[PDB]
Amino acid sequence: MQIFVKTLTGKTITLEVEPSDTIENVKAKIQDKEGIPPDQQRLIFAGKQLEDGRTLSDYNIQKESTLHLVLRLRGG
Repeated sequence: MQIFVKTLTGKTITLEVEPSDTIENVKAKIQDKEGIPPDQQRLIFAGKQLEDGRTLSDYNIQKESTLHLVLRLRGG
């Protein structure tokens, strides 16, 4: 499937992944592309922090809205 990643700078970039994919994975993707370390960033979805070891599938059932990820920065 696919997911939309909303950066803090106001930029939007789509990500291709599998529902059985882990978070650490989706992270490794965004990292490699934006050079952002999982430490300086926090993943927020539906007001719930993504577990460093869960699958999107768990987050697929709880499809309250559409697939959109908000990137939070520790700085500022």
